[PDB]
Amino acid sequence: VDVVMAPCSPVECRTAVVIDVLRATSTIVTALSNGASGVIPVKTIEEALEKKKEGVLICGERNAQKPKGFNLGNSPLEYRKEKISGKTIVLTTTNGTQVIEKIRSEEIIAASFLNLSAVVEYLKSKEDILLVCAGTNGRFSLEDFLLAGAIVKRLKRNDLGDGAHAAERYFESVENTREEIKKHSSHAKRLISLGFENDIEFCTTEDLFKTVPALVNGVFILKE
Amino acid sequence: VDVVMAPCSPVECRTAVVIDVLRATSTIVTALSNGASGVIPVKTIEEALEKKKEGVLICGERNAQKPKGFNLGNSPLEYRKEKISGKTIVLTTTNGTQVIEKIRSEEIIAASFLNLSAVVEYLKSKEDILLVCAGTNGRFSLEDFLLAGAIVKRLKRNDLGDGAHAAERYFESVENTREEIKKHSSHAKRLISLGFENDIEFCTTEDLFKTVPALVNGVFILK
Repeated sequence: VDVVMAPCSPVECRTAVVIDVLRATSTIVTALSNGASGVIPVKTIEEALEKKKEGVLICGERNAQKPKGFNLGNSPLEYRKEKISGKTIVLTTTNGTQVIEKIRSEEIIAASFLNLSAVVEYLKSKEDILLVCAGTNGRFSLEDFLLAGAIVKRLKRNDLGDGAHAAERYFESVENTREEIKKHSSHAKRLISLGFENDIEFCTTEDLFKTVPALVNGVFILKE
Repeated sequence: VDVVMAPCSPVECRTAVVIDVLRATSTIVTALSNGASGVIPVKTIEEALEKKKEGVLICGERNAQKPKGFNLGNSPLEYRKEKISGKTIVLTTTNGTQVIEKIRSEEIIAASFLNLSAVVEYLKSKEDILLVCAGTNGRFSLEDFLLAGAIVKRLKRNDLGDGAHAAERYFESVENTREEIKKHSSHAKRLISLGFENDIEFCTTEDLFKTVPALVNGVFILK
């Protein structure tokens, strides 16, 4: 129904969709689609390190790179079945849990281009929807806004909030998602500079998965 | 160079432009353009009332309506020269000071469609520009975003941040500003329902003024 970019105060809705396309929600979707038991978003590197135990992998990034002592970084390509099947993923990224903590909703799901059609189908029967973009370092995230616009366009609703309308209009101006993000996203440029251009291509590849991660008691999981 | 909508933490930049089109910055521009000595942003109604004294007018809104005890509301049409010329305007709006507090910049100006061209001309020689949209009650503000996009398109810089690129593309999709806002801005629709339709038309009128309000040590003035 509406889109918010990096909210500052608690946002209320019935159905919330978390978007951190350049990797975070793409990592969440990829990990769960490849067998991970669950993905637990955590705020700091320190607390992430305190959660080490058998069957658990400490993952994430800061400055887009894997922190010292961690198992995996925040590149979705690292989350292969042979590496994370049956494991619980403790994930801490730059946006920590900033977005999640401000969401006051009955349901919270994770979206990326990777599972876009599944997300759209799930949302068609939902009311009071808020697409919550995490943003980049508290700034506007082009890739998050683009995914939000793609979703809005396909929900075909008529009660669009300012954010949803702006996102849809922006989406309509895009000729090619991949090219658009590589050329105009600041975070995408940072990722490319660090050798992660492959991540941008993977993260913008639509529908490689048909899953819809749900946040249940602080853990993103797959459920019926 | 970039656009931010209702920032949460302090944003640092060399040059900042505050945007609260539906009234706040339109009121600030209108007031100074009509003779006001300055416009002082104030946080609470309690504080605004205390500053009452000869030569000062207490103005602002809460729920878009003029608070009890106040001289003027937040309708730019109220700031006529015959009423405010030479007086200091104490202005408190819903989240006015909260937004200004997030701007870590030595150079802060206010913009509206009312002084669009003057603002663009002012920014021509400016580097590291951040257009700060106030937003409405924590939500995205279409009218602020549209003005930001209009400014970005006029500057034609070779370095746009994510927000500026999105705002520019959005601006390019709009054929008519007044109709776009009346049809798609939740806040504009609320204002219309409260009887402020004239404000929507006035605030989206381009270049009625050629002034550029500057926040100088807590007070918006015309250098």
